[PDB]
Amino acid sequence: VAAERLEPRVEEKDGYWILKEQFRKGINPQEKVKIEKEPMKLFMENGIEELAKIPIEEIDQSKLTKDDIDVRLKWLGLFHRRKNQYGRFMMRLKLPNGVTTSAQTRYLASVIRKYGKEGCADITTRQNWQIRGVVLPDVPEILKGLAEVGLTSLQSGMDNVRNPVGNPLAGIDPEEIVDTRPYTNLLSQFITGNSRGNPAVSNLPRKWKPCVVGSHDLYEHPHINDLAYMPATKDGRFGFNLLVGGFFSAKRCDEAIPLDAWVPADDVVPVCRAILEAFRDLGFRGNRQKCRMMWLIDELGVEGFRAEVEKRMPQQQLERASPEDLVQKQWERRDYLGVHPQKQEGYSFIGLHIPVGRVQADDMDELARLADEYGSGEIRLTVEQNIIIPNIETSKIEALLKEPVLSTFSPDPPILMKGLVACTGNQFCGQAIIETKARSLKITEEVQRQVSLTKPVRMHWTGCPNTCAQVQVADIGFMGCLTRDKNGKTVEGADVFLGGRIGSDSHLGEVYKKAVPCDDLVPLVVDLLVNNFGAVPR
Ligand code: SRM
Ligand code: SF4
Ligand SMILES: [Cl-]
Ligand SMILES: [Cl-]
Ligand SMILES: [K+]
Repeated sequence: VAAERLEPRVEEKDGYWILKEQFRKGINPQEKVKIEKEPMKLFMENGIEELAKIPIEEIDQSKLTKDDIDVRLKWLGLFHRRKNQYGRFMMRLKLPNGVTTSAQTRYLASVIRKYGKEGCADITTRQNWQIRGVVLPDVPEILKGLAEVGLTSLQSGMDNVRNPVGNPLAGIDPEEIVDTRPYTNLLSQFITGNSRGNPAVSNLPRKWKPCVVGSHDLYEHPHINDLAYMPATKDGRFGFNLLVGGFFSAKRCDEAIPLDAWVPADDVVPVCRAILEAFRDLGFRGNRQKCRMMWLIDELGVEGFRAEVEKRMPQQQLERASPEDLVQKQWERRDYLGVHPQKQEGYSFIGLHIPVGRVQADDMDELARLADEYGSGEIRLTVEQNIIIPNIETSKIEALLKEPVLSTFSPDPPILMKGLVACTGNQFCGQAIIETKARSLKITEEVQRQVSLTKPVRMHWTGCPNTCAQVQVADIGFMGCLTRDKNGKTVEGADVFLGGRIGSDSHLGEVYKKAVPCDDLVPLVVDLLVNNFGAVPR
Protein backbone atom coordinates (compact mmCIF):
# COMPACT_ATOMS: atom_id res chain seq x y z
CA VAL A 1 0.00 0.00 0.00
CA ALA A 2 1.40 3.35 -1.17
CA ALA A 3 1.95 6.16 1.37
CA GLU A 4 -0.46 8.29 -0.69
CA ARG A 5 -3.31 5.90 0.22
CA LEU A 6 -2.91 7.00 3.86
CA GLU A 7 -3.69 10.69 3.29
CA PRO A 8 -6.81 11.63 5.27
CA ARG A 9 -9.65 12.21 2.83
CA VAL A 10 -11.80 14.43 5.05
CA GLU A 11 -11.09 17.72 6.81
CA GLU A 12 -12.70 19.78 9.56
CA LYS A 13 -14.45 22.88 8.20
CA ASP A 14 -16.50 25.20 10.43
CA GLY A 15 -17.23 22.49 13.02
CA TYR A 16 -18.14 19.72 10.56
CA TRP A 17 -16.17 17.09 8.64
CA ILE A 18 -16.27 17.17 4.84
CA LEU A 19 -14.64 15.29 1.97
CA LYS A 20 -11.63 17.16 0.63
CA GLU A 21 -12.18 18.49 -2.90
CA GLN A 22 -9.58 16.12 -4.41
CA PHE A 23 -11.34 13.01 -3.02
CA ARG A 24 -14.84 13.73 -4.37
CA LYS A 25 -14.48 11.95 -7.73
CA GLY A 26 -16.48 8.74 -8.15
CA ILE A 27 -18.38 8.98 -4.85
CA ASN A 28 -21.79 7.36 -4.34
CA PRO A 29 -25.07 9.35 -4.25
CA GLN A 30 -25.24 9.32 -0.43
CA GLU A 31 -21.82 11.02 -0.28
CA LYS A 32 -23.19 13.67 -2.65
CA VAL A 33 -26.14 14.26 -0.29
CA LYS A 34 -23.71 14.81 2.62
CA ILE A 35 -21.66 17.32 0.59
CA GLU A 36 -24.72 19.25 -0.66
CA LYS A 37 -25.77 19.97 2.93
CA GLU A 38 -24.33 18.79 6.24
CA PRO A 39 -27.03 16.58 7.86
CA MET A 40 -26.00 17.51 11.43
CA LYS A 41 -27.07 21.13 10.80
CA LEU A 42 -30.70 19.97 11.02
CA PHE A 43 -30.07 19.42 14.74
CA MET A 44 -27.02 21.49 15.69
CA GLU A 45 -28.17 24.63 13.86
CA ASN A 46 -31.86 23.84 14.44
CA GLY A 47 -32.57 23.49 10.70
CA ILE A 48 -35.37 21.10 11.67
CA GLU A 49 -37.53 23.98 13.00
CA GLU A 50 -38.11 25.57 9.58
CA LEU A 51 -38.07 22.29 7.66
CA ALA A 52 -40.87 20.89 9.85
CA LYS A 53 -43.21 23.74 8.81
CA ILE A 54 -43.02 22.92 5.09
CA PRO A 55 -45.90 20.73 3.83
CA ILE A 56 -44.54 17.36 2.68
CA GLU A 57 -46.04 17.81 -0.81
CA GLU A 58 -43.89 20.94 -1.15
CA ILE A 59 -40.82 19.21 0.35
CA ASP A 60 -41.00 16.53 -2.37
CA GLN A 61 -40.77 19.20 -5.10
CA SER A 62 -37.06 20.01 -4.57
CA LYS A 63 -34.07 17.64 -4.31
CA LEU A 64 -32.51 19.47 -1.35
CA THR A 65 -35.57 19.19 0.91
CA LYS A 66 -36.58 15.72 -0.34
CA ASP A 67 -33.04 14.59 0.57
CA ASP A 68 -33.52 16.34 3.93
CA ILE A 69 -36.50 14.16 4.84
CA ASP A 70 -35.47 10.90 3.14
CA VAL A 71 -31.76 10.90 4.01
CA ARG A 72 -30.44 13.69 6.25
CA LEU A 73 -33.12 13.21 8.93
CA LYS A 74 -31.65 9.77 9.72
CA TRP A 75 -28.88 11.72 11.49
CA LEU A 76 -31.66 12.77 13.91
CA GLY A 77 -32.95 9.19 14.00
CA LEU A 78 -35.94 9.88 11.74
CA PHE A 79 -36.77 7.48 8.90
CA HIS A 80 -39.34 8.47 6.28
CA ARG A 81 -41.48 5.43 5.43
CA ARG A 82 -41.95 6.75 1.90
CA LYS A 83 -43.21 3.61 0.17
CA ASN A 84 -45.23 1.87 2.88
CA GLN A 85 -46.40 4.63 5.24
CA TYR A 86 -46.04 7.84 3.24
CA GLY A 87 -45.55 11.02 5.26
CA ARG A 88 -44.81 9.13 8.48
CA PHE A 89 -41.47 8.65 10.20
CA MET A 90 -40.07 5.83 12.24
CA MET A 91 -37.88 7.21 15.03
CA ARG A 92 -34.90 5.29 16.44
CA LEU A 93 -33.08 6.12 19.69
CA LYS A 94 -29.71 5.79 21.30
CA LEU A 95 -30.24 3.37 24.18
CA PRO A 96 -26.82 2.15 25.34
CA ASN A 97 -27.01 -1.32 26.86
CA GLY A 98 -30.77 -1.47 26.24
CA VAL A 99 -31.59 0.39 29.48
CA THR A 100 -34.79 2.45 29.70
CA THR A 101 -36.92 3.88 32.50
CA SER A 102 -40.66 3.79 33.18
CA ALA A 103 -40.83 7.58 32.64
CA GLN A 104 -39.12 7.23 29.26
CA THR A 105 -41.40 4.32 28.33
CA ARG A 106 -44.52 6.32 29.20
CA TYR A 107 -43.25 9.26 27.19
CA LEU A 108 -42.66 7.09 24.10
CA ALA A 109 -46.12 5.53 24.59
CA SER A 110 -47.71 9.01 24.72
CA VAL A 111 -46.08 9.90 21.38
CA ILE A 112 -47.28 6.78 19.52
CA ARG A 113 -50.73 6.95 21.14
CA LYS A 114 -51.37 10.27 19.34
CA TYR A 115 -51.03 8.53 15.99
CA GLY A 116 -53.68 5.86 16.53
CA LYS A 117 -53.57 3.13 13.88
CA GLU A 118 -50.40 4.66 12.42
CA GLY A 119 -48.54 4.27 15.71
CA CYS A 120 -46.84 1.42 17.56
CA ALA A 121 -43.34 0.63 18.85
CA ASP A 122 -40.72 -2.06 18.41
CA ILE A 123 -37.73 -3.47 20.22
CA THR A 124 -34.85 -3.83 17.78
CA THR A 125 -32.09 -6.39 17.28
CA ARG A 126 -29.73 -3.84 18.86
CA GLN A 127 -31.79 -3.78 22.13
CA ASN A 128 -33.18 -0.37 21.13
CA TRP A 129 -36.54 1.39 20.80
CA GLN A 130 -38.21 2.41 17.56
CA ILE A 131 -41.47 4.38 17.56
CA ARG A 132 -43.80 4.80 14.59
CA GLY A 133 -46.38 7.21 13.19
CA VAL A 134 -44.43 10.45 13.65
CA VAL A 135 -45.44 13.37 11.42
CA LEU A 136 -42.86 16.00 10.45
CA PRO A 137 -44.65 19.00 12.10
CA ASP A 138 -44.41 17.20 15.49
CA VAL A 139 -40.65 16.56 15.25
CA PRO A 140 -39.45 19.71 17.07
CA GLU A 141 -41.73 18.99 20.05
CA ILE A 142 -40.74 15.30 20.12
CA LEU A 143 -37.02 16.21 20.13
CA LYS A 144 -37.72 18.47 23.11
CA GLY A 145 -39.75 15.77 24.90
CA LEU A 146 -37.05 13.14 24.41
CA ALA A 147 -34.43 15.49 25.87
CA GLU A 148 -36.72 16.25 28.83
CA VAL A 149 -36.84 12.54 29.79
CA GLY A 150 -33.11 11.91 29.18
CA LEU A 151 -33.28 10.36 25.70
CA THR A 152 -31.55 11.18 22.43
CA SER A 153 -32.26 9.97 18.88
CA LEU A 154 -29.00 11.32 17.47
CA GLN A 155 -26.93 9.59 14.81
CA SER A 156 -28.91 6.34 14.93
CA GLY A 157 -29.20 5.72 11.16
CA MET A 158 -27.17 6.22 7.98
CA ASP A 159 -23.40 6.82 8.15
CA ASN A 160 -23.17 6.87 11.90
CA VAL A 161 -22.32 4.81 14.96
CA ARG A 162 -25.21 2.46 15.82
CA ASN A 163 -26.61 1.68 19.27
CA PRO A 164 -23.89 0.45 21.68
CA VAL A 165 -24.91 -3.07 22.73
CA GLY A 166 -23.91 -4.56 26.08
CA ASN A 167 -24.83 -7.34 28.49
CA PRO A 168 -28.59 -7.33 29.26
CA LEU A 169 -27.68 -8.72 32.71
CA ALA A 170 -25.14 -5.97 33.44
CA GLY A 171 -24.81 -5.22 37.16
CA ILE A 172 -27.31 -7.91 38.23
CA ASP A 173 -25.93 -11.30 37.12
CA PRO A 174 -24.01 -13.35 39.69
CA GLU A 175 -21.99 -14.68 36.71
CA GLU A 176 -21.08 -11.45 34.90
CA ILE A 177 -17.48 -10.68 33.99
CA VAL A 178 -17.77 -6.90 34.10
CA ASP A 179 -20.73 -4.48 34.22
CA THR A 180 -20.94 -3.13 30.66
CA ARG A 181 -23.15 -0.12 31.43
CA PRO A 182 -20.40 2.41 32.24
CA TYR A 183 -18.67 1.59 28.94
CA THR A 184 -21.73 1.58 26.68
CA ASN A 185 -22.86 4.82 28.40
CA LEU A 186 -19.46 6.40 27.69
CA LEU A 187 -19.54 5.25 24.09
CA SER A 188 -23.02 6.71 23.57
CA GLN A 189 -22.01 10.01 25.21
CA PHE A 190 -18.92 10.15 22.99
CA ILE A 191 -20.81 9.32 19.77
CA THR A 192 -23.56 11.90 20.37
CA GLY A 193 -21.38 14.58 22.00
CA ASN A 194 -23.42 14.30 25.22
CA SER A 195 -26.66 14.58 23.16
CA ARG A 196 -25.58 17.79 21.37
CA GLY A 197 -24.18 16.02 18.29
CA ASN A 198 -20.64 14.93 17.45
CA PRO A 199 -19.72 15.88 13.86
CA ALA A 200 -16.28 14.21 14.22
CA VAL A 201 -17.96 10.80 13.91
CA SER A 202 -21.07 11.60 11.83
CA ASN A 203 -19.47 11.55 8.39
CA LEU A 204 -18.38 7.91 8.16
CA PRO A 205 -18.23 6.05 4.83
CA ARG A 206 -20.96 3.74 6.18
CA LYS A 207 -22.81 2.54 9.30
CA TRP A 208 -20.65 1.10 12.10
CA LYS A 209 -21.69 -1.03 15.09
CA PRO A 210 -20.03 -1.31 18.55
CA CYS A 211 -20.58 -3.69 21.47
CA VAL A 212 -18.98 -4.22 24.89
CA VAL A 213 -18.88 -7.77 26.23
CA GLY A 214 -19.55 -8.53 29.89
CA SER A 215 -21.06 -12.02 29.78
CA HIS A 216 -19.59 -15.47 29.27
CA ASP A 217 -22.77 -16.11 27.26
CA LEU A 218 -21.69 -13.47 24.73
CA TYR A 219 -25.22 -12.04 24.69
CA GLU A 220 -23.64 -9.04 22.89
CA HIS A 221 -22.75 -10.93 19.67
CA PRO A 222 -19.16 -9.59 19.47
CA HIS A 223 -18.50 -11.69 16.35
CA ILE A 224 -20.84 -9.56 14.21
CA ASN A 225 -19.86 -6.07 15.40
CA ASP A 226 -17.56 -3.53 13.70
CA LEU A 227 -15.85 -3.06 17.06
CA ALA A 228 -16.20 -5.54 19.93
CA TYR A 229 -14.53 -5.11 23.32
CA MET A 230 -13.63 -8.50 24.80
CA PRO A 231 -12.80 -8.30 28.51
CA ALA A 232 -9.24 -9.43 29.16
CA THR A 233 -6.54 -9.08 31.79
CA LYS A 234 -3.09 -8.15 30.43
CA ASP A 235 0.03 -8.07 32.61
CA GLY A 236 -2.13 -7.84 35.75
CA ARG A 237 -4.42 -5.07 34.43
CA PHE A 238 -8.08 -5.13 33.46
CA GLY A 239 -9.05 -4.08 29.94
CA PHE A 240 -10.31 -5.28 26.57
CA ASN A 241 -8.95 -7.15 23.58
CA LEU A 242 -10.39 -5.65 20.38
CA LEU A 243 -12.19 -7.40 17.54
CA VAL A 244 -12.89 -5.43 14.35
CA GLY A 245 -14.88 -5.52 11.14
CA GLY A 246 -17.79 -7.89 11.79
CA PHE A 247 -20.74 -7.08 9.53
CA PHE A 248 -23.65 -8.45 7.52
CA SER A 249 -24.79 -7.30 4.09
CA ALA A 250 -26.60 -8.69 1.05
CA LYS A 251 -23.22 -9.19 -0.66
CA ARG A 252 -21.05 -10.41 2.21
CA CYS A 253 -21.18 -11.49 5.84
CA ASP A 254 -17.95 -11.56 7.83
CA GLU A 255 -17.10 -12.27 11.48
CA ALA A 256 -14.96 -9.76 13.38
CA ILE A 257 -11.23 -10.48 13.47
CA PRO A 258 -8.63 -9.59 16.09
CA LEU A 259 -7.02 -6.18 15.70
CA ASP A 260 -4.24 -7.69 17.86
CA ALA A 261 -4.81 -4.91 20.36
CA TRP A 262 -5.55 -4.63 24.06
CA VAL A 263 -6.51 -1.42 25.84
CA PRO A 264 -6.84 -0.66 29.56
CA ALA A 265 -10.48 -0.16 30.59
CA ASP A 266 -10.01 3.62 30.71
CA ASP A 267 -9.04 3.63 27.01
CA VAL A 268 -12.45 2.44 25.72
CA VAL A 269 -13.39 5.88 24.37
CA PRO A 270 -9.91 6.86 23.08
CA VAL A 271 -9.66 3.65 21.00
CA CYS A 272 -13.24 3.96 19.73
CA ARG A 273 -12.29 7.46 18.57
CA ALA A 274 -9.02 6.27 16.96
CA ILE A 275 -10.75 3.47 15.03
CA LEU A 276 -13.56 5.77 13.86
CA GLU A 277 -11.10 8.46 12.80
CA ALA A 278 -9.12 5.90 10.76
CA PHE A 279 -12.34 4.66 9.09
CA ARG A 280 -13.62 8.22 8.48
CA ASP A 281 -10.25 9.42 7.14
CA LEU A 282 -9.38 6.48 4.92
CA GLY A 283 -12.45 4.46 3.96
CA PHE A 284 -13.61 3.91 0.38
CA ARG A 285 -16.68 6.01 -0.56
CA GLY A 286 -17.69 4.41 -3.88
CA ASN A 287 -20.09 1.46 -4.31
CA ARG A 288 -22.05 1.40 -1.03
CA GLN A 289 -21.66 -2.37 -0.82
CA LYS A 290 -17.88 -1.98 -0.47
CA CYS A 291 -17.89 0.78 2.18
CA ARG A 292 -18.20 -1.12 5.49
CA MET A 293 -15.01 -1.00 7.57
CA MET A 294 -13.99 -4.62 6.87
CA TRP A 295 -13.35 -3.56 3.26
CA LEU A 296 -10.78 -1.01 4.49
CA ILE A 297 -9.17 -3.69 6.66
CA ASP A 298 -8.87 -5.97 3.61
CA GLU A 299 -7.41 -3.15 1.49
CA LEU A 300 -4.75 -2.13 4.05
CA GLY A 301 -4.37 -5.53 5.71
CA VAL A 302 -5.13 -5.82 9.42
CA GLU A 303 -1.58 -4.68 10.33
CA GLY A 304 -1.82 -1.66 8.01
CA PHE A 305 -5.16 -0.76 9.56
CA ARG A 306 -3.79 -1.34 13.08
CA ALA A 307 -0.98 1.17 12.39
CA GLU A 308 -3.60 3.78 11.48
CA VAL A 309 -5.45 3.19 14.76
CA GLU A 310 -2.15 3.34 16.68
CA LYS A 311 -1.10 6.70 15.19
CA ARG A 312 -4.44 8.14 16.36
CA MET A 313 -4.11 6.99 19.99
CA PRO A 314 -2.95 9.41 22.69
CA GLN A 315 0.88 9.15 22.84
CA GLN A 316 0.46 6.91 19.76
CA GLN A 317 0.48 3.77 21.89
CA LEU A 318 -1.54 0.61 21.31
CA GLU A 319 -0.55 -2.59 23.11
CA ARG A 320 -0.82 -6.01 21.47
CA ALA A 321 -3.70 -8.35 22.42
CA SER A 322 -3.51 -10.30 25.65
CA PRO A 323 -2.93 -14.02 24.94
CA GLU A 324 -6.14 -14.86 26.80
CA ASP A 325 -9.39 -13.11 27.56
CA LEU A 326 -11.77 -13.52 30.50
CA VAL A 327 -14.58 -15.17 28.53
CA GLN A 328 -14.83 -18.84 29.49
CA LYS A 329 -15.23 -21.07 26.42
CA GLN A 330 -16.78 -23.75 28.65
CA TRP A 331 -20.24 -22.21 28.75
CA GLU A 332 -23.89 -22.85 27.90
CA ARG A 333 -25.88 -19.74 26.90
CA ARG A 334 -28.39 -19.10 29.67
CA ASP A 335 -32.10 -18.49 29.23
CA TYR A 336 -32.89 -15.08 30.75
CA LEU A 337 -36.66 -15.40 30.44
CA GLY A 338 -38.45 -16.11 33.71
CA VAL A 339 -37.48 -15.30 37.29
CA HIS A 340 -33.79 -15.29 38.24
CA PRO A 341 -31.96 -14.29 41.42
CA GLN A 342 -29.72 -11.22 41.23
CA LYS A 343 -26.26 -10.94 42.78
CA GLN A 344 -27.90 -8.52 45.23
CA GLU A 345 -29.37 -10.76 47.94
CA GLY A 346 -33.16 -10.67 48.17
CA TYR A 347 -33.65 -9.39 44.61
CA SER A 348 -34.67 -11.04 41.36
CA PHE A 349 -35.02 -10.04 37.73
CA ILE A 350 -37.77 -11.22 35.40
CA GLY A 351 -37.37 -11.79 31.66
CA LEU A 352 -40.60 -11.31 29.71
CA HIS A 353 -41.26 -12.45 26.16
CA ILE A 354 -42.43 -9.73 23.78
CA PRO A 355 -43.89 -11.50 20.74
CA VAL A 356 -41.75 -10.37 17.78
CA GLY A 357 -40.79 -7.19 19.71
CA ARG A 358 -44.07 -5.40 18.90
CA VAL A 359 -45.91 -3.24 21.44
CA GLN A 360 -48.78 -0.76 21.47
CA ALA A 361 -49.04 2.35 23.67
CA ASP A 362 -51.29 0.56 26.21
CA ASP A 363 -48.75 -2.30 26.46
CA MET A 364 -45.89 0.13 27.09
CA ASP A 365 -47.80 1.84 29.90
CA GLU A 366 -48.51 -1.54 31.49
CA LEU A 367 -44.84 -2.57 31.33
CA ALA A 368 -43.88 0.81 32.82
CA ARG A 369 -46.43 0.23 35.61
CA LEU A 370 -44.90 -3.18 36.38
CA ALA A 371 -41.38 -1.73 36.52
CA ASP A 372 -42.59 0.90 39.03
CA GLU A 373 -44.70 -1.43 41.21
CA TYR A 374 -42.31 -4.39 41.25
CA GLY A 375 -38.87 -3.09 40.24
CA SER A 376 -36.98 0.19 40.38
CA GLY A 377 -38.64 1.83 37.37
CA GLU A 378 -36.10 0.23 35.00
CA ILE A 379 -36.92 -1.76 31.85
CA ARG A 380 -34.15 -3.45 29.86
CA LEU A 381 -34.41 -4.42 26.20
CA THR A 382 -32.69 -7.45 24.69
CA VAL A 383 -31.37 -8.20 21.20
CA GLU A 384 -33.99 -11.01 20.90
CA GLN A 385 -36.54 -8.17 21.18
CA ASN A 386 -37.60 -9.15 24.71
CA ILE A 387 -37.57 -7.31 28.05
CA ILE A 388 -36.06 -7.74 31.49
CA ILE A 389 -37.44 -5.96 34.59
CA PRO A 390 -34.62 -5.95 37.19
CA ASN A 391 -34.42 -5.10 40.89
CA ILE A 392 -37.59 -6.84 42.09
CA GLU A 393 -37.74 -7.76 45.78
CA THR A 394 -38.05 -11.53 45.61
CA SER A 395 -41.02 -11.56 48.03
CA LYS A 396 -43.02 -9.70 45.34
CA ILE A 397 -42.57 -12.41 42.67
CA GLU A 398 -45.62 -14.47 43.70
CA ALA A 399 -47.88 -11.43 43.17
CA LEU A 400 -46.10 -10.45 39.94
CA LEU A 401 -46.71 -13.83 38.33
CA LYS A 402 -50.48 -13.30 38.75
CA GLU A 403 -50.48 -9.99 36.83
CA PRO A 404 -52.86 -10.30 33.83
CA VAL A 405 -50.43 -8.69 31.36
CA LEU A 406 -48.01 -11.62 31.92
CA SER A 407 -50.45 -13.82 29.98
CA THR A 408 -49.48 -11.77 26.91
CA PHE A 409 -45.86 -10.94 27.79
CA SER A 410 -44.97 -14.23 29.43
CA PRO A 411 -42.05 -15.20 31.68
CA ASP A 412 -42.35 -18.74 30.29
CA PRO A 413 -43.61 -18.89 26.71
CA PRO A 414 -43.15 -22.02 24.58
CA ILE A 415 -39.49 -22.64 23.80
CA LEU A 416 -39.63 -21.70 20.09
CA MET A 417 -41.16 -18.33 20.99
CA LYS A 418 -38.31 -17.64 23.46
CA GLY A 419 -35.83 -17.67 20.58
CA LEU A 420 -37.95 -16.10 17.83
CA VAL A 421 -36.58 -12.89 16.27
CA ALA A 422 -38.14 -10.95 13.37
CA CYS A 423 -37.39 -7.69 11.62
CA THR A 424 -39.87 -4.95 10.71
CA GLY A 425 -40.77 -6.43 7.31
CA ASN A 426 -43.13 -4.97 4.76
CA GLN A 427 -45.69 -3.62 7.20
CA PHE A 428 -43.43 -0.52 7.35
CA CYS A 429 -40.09 -1.17 5.63
CA GLY A 430 -39.79 -0.18 1.95
CA GLN A 431 -36.98 -2.68 1.27
CA ALA A 432 -38.92 -5.65 2.64
CA ILE A 433 -39.88 -8.36 0.16
CA ILE A 434 -42.34 -10.09 2.54
CA GLU A 435 -44.39 -9.55 5.67
CA THR A 436 -42.34 -10.86 8.62
CA LYS A 437 -43.72 -10.21 12.11
CA ALA A 438 -47.28 -11.57 11.75
CA ARG A 439 -46.16 -14.44 9.50
CA SER A 440 -43.38 -15.56 11.82
CA LEU A 441 -45.74 -15.70 14.80
CA LYS A 442 -48.31 -17.69 12.84
CA ILE A 443 -45.80 -20.20 11.51
CA THR A 444 -44.01 -20.61 14.85
CA GLU A 445 -47.36 -21.22 16.61
CA GLU A 446 -48.33 -23.90 14.09
CA VAL A 447 -44.92 -25.58 14.31
CA GLN A 448 -45.02 -25.73 18.13
CA ARG A 449 -48.54 -27.19 18.00
CA GLN A 450 -47.03 -30.15 16.14
CA VAL A 451 -43.80 -30.83 18.04
CA SER A 452 -42.30 -30.58 21.50
CA LEU A 453 -38.60 -30.05 22.10
CA THR A 454 -36.01 -29.26 24.76
CA LYS A 455 -33.21 -27.67 22.70
CA PRO A 456 -33.48 -23.84 22.64
CA VAL A 457 -33.73 -23.53 18.84
CA ARG A 458 -33.39 -19.92 17.67
CA MET A 459 -35.42 -18.88 14.63
CA HIS A 460 -34.81 -15.57 12.86
CA TRP A 461 -37.03 -14.01 10.18
CA THR A 462 -35.71 -11.19 7.97
CA GLY A 463 -37.61 -9.42 5.17
CA CYS A 464 -34.85 -8.89 2.61
CA PRO A 465 -31.10 -9.55 2.10
CA ASN A 466 -30.09 -6.67 4.40
CA THR A 467 -30.53 -9.27 7.17
CA CYS A 468 -31.37 -6.87 10.00
CA ALA A 469 -32.76 -9.88 11.88
CA GLN A 470 -29.43 -11.65 11.44
CA VAL A 471 -30.55 -14.91 9.77
CA GLN A 472 -26.86 -15.93 9.59
CA VAL A 473 -26.82 -16.35 13.41
CA ALA A 474 -29.96 -18.52 13.59
CA ASP A 475 -30.42 -22.25 14.11
CA ILE A 476 -33.08 -21.86 11.40
CA GLY A 477 -33.22 -18.60 9.46
CA PHE A 478 -35.80 -17.30 6.98
CA MET A 479 -34.92 -14.63 4.42
CA GLY A 480 -37.77 -13.04 2.49
CA CYS A 481 -38.12 -13.70 -1.22
CA LEU A 482 -40.80 -13.93 -3.88
CA THR A 483 -41.28 -17.37 -5.34
CA ARG A 484 -43.90 -19.48 -7.13
CA ASP A 485 -46.66 -21.90 -6.09
CA LYS A 486 -47.46 -25.15 -7.96
CA ASN A 487 -49.51 -23.14 -10.48
CA GLY A 488 -46.72 -20.61 -11.12
CA LYS A 489 -48.49 -17.85 -9.17
CA THR A 490 -46.39 -15.25 -7.35
CA VAL A 491 -46.30 -15.99 -3.60
CA GLU A 492 -44.26 -14.83 -0.62
CA GLY A 493 -41.44 -17.21 0.27
CA ALA A 494 -38.30 -17.64 2.32
CA ASP A 495 -34.78 -18.83 1.67
CA VAL A 496 -34.11 -21.13 4.62
CA PHE A 497 -30.73 -20.85 6.40
CA LEU A 498 -29.06 -23.40 8.69
CA GLY A 499 -25.80 -23.56 10.62
CA GLY A 500 -25.73 -20.34 12.65
CA ARG A 501 -24.11 -20.62 16.08
CA ILE A 502 -23.67 -17.97 18.78
CA GLY A 503 -21.60 -17.74 21.98
CA SER A 504 -17.87 -18.48 21.94
CA ASP A 505 -18.18 -21.22 19.32
CA SER A 506 -19.80 -18.89 16.80
CA HIS A 507 -20.44 -19.70 13.16
CA LEU A 508 -22.28 -18.05 10.28
CA GLY A 509 -25.19 -19.98 8.79
CA GLU A 510 -25.77 -20.33 5.06
CA VAL A 511 -28.65 -20.95 2.67
CA TYR A 512 -29.91 -24.52 2.92
CA LYS A 513 -33.02 -24.36 0.70
CA LYS A 514 -34.04 -21.51 -1.59
CA ALA A 515 -37.44 -20.16 -2.52
CA VAL A 516 -39.77 -22.07 -0.20
CA PRO A 517 -43.33 -20.68 -0.36
CA CYS A 518 -44.24 -19.33 3.10
CA ASP A 519 -47.42 -21.45 3.00
CA ASP A 520 -45.17 -24.57 2.78
CA LEU A 521 -42.77 -23.76 5.65
CA VAL A 522 -44.58 -25.51 8.53
CA PRO A 523 -43.95 -29.11 7.37
CA LEU A 524 -40.37 -28.24 6.32
CA VAL A 525 -39.59 -26.73 9.75
CA VAL A 526 -41.39 -29.48 11.71
CA ASP A 527 -39.26 -32.06 9.90
CA LEU A 528 -36.03 -30.06 10.41
CA LEU A 529 -36.75 -29.82 14.14
CA VAL A 530 -37.42 -33.57 14.46
CA ASN A 531 -34.48 -34.57 12.27
CA ASN A 532 -31.83 -32.14 13.50
CA PHE A 533 -32.88 -30.75 16.88
CA GLY A 534 -34.42 -33.68 18.77
CA ALA A 535 -38.03 -32.52 18.48
CA VAL A 536 -40.79 -35.08 19.08
CA PRO A 537 -44.16 -35.14 17.27
CA ARG A 538 -47.09 -34.48 19.63
C1 SRM B 1 -35.14 -2.11 13.24
C2 SRM B 1 -34.03 -3.04 12.72
C3 SRM B 1 -34.54 -4.48 12.56
C4 SRM B 1 -35.44 -4.95 13.69
O1 SRM B 1 -36.66 -5.22 13.47
O2 SRM B 1 -34.97 -5.04 14.85
C5 SRM B 1 -33.52 -2.62 11.35
C6 SRM B 1 -34.25 -1.86 10.44
C7 SRM B 1 -33.84 -1.38 9.19
N1 SRM B 1 -32.58 -1.42 8.74
FE1 SRM B 1 -31.08 -2.57 9.60
N2 SRM B 1 -32.19 -2.82 11.29
C8 SRM B 1 -31.78 -3.37 12.47
C9 SRM B 1 -30.54 -3.94 12.68
C10 SRM B 1 -29.66 -4.31 11.66
C11 SRM B 1 -28.57 -5.30 11.82
C12 SRM B 1 -28.40 -6.23 12.99
C13 SRM B 1 -27.39 -5.77 14.01
O3 SRM B 1 -27.07 -4.56 14.13
O4 SRM B 1 -26.89 -6.62 14.78
C14 SRM B 1 -27.95 -5.41 10.49
C15 SRM B 1 -27.00 -6.49 10.04
C16 SRM B 1 -25.64 -6.30 10.69
C17 SRM B 1 -24.78 -5.25 10.03
O5 SRM B 1 -25.27 -4.25 9.43
O6 SRM B 1 -23.53 -5.37 10.12
C18 SRM B 1 -28.73 -4.46 9.65
C19 SRM B 1 -28.52 -4.27 8.30
C20 SRM B 1 -28.99 -3.19 7.56
C21 SRM B 1 -28.53 -2.93 6.17
C22 SRM B 1 -27.40 -3.60 5.40
C23 SRM B 1 -26.06 -3.04 5.84
C24 SRM B 1 -25.01 -3.20 4.75
O7 SRM B 1 -23.81 -3.00 5.04
O8 SRM B 1 -25.30 -3.53 3.56
C25 SRM B 1 -29.33 -1.78 5.75
C26 SRM B 1 -29.34 -1.13 4.38
C27 SRM B 1 -27.98 -0.55 4.02
O9 SRM B 1 -27.31 0.03 4.89
O10 SRM B 1 -27.53 -0.67 2.85
C28 SRM B 1 -30.39 -1.65 6.79
C29 SRM B 1 -31.42 -0.72 6.75
C30 SRM B 1 -32.48 -0.66 7.63
C31 SRM B 1 -33.62 0.31 7.58
C32 SRM B 1 -33.19 1.59 8.31
C33 SRM B 1 -34.00 0.58 6.11
C34 SRM B 1 -35.06 1.65 5.98
O11 SRM B 1 -34.80 2.88 6.08
O12 SRM B 1 -36.22 1.31 5.77
C35 SRM B 1 -34.66 -0.47 8.34
C36 SRM B 1 -35.80 0.35 8.93
C37 SRM B 1 -37.08 -0.48 8.89
C38 SRM B 1 -38.08 -0.01 9.93
O13 SRM B 1 -38.99 0.81 9.64
O14 SRM B 1 -37.99 -0.47 11.09
N3 SRM B 1 -30.11 -2.47 7.84
N4 SRM B 1 -29.67 -3.82 10.40
C39 SRM B 1 -32.75 -2.99 13.54
C40 SRM B 1 -32.53 -1.67 14.28
C41 SRM B 1 -31.22 -1.73 15.07
C42 SRM B 1 -30.96 -0.46 15.85
O15 SRM B 1 -31.61 -0.26 16.89
O16 SRM B 1 -30.08 0.36 15.48
S1 SF4 C 1 -33.98 -6.97 6.75
FE1 SF4 C 1 -34.85 -5.78 5.00
S2 SF4 C 1 -37.16 -5.91 5.39
FE2 SF4 C 1 -36.13 -6.31 7.40
S3 SF4 C 1 -36.06 -4.25 8.43
FE3 SF4 C 1 -34.03 -4.71 7.36
S4 SF4 C 1 -34.18 -3.58 5.40
FE4 SF4 C 1 -36.35 -3.86 6.21
CL1 LIG D 1 -30.07 3.88 8.06
CL1 LIG E 1 -39.39 3.61 1.88
K1 LIG F 1 -39.20 -11.34 21.23
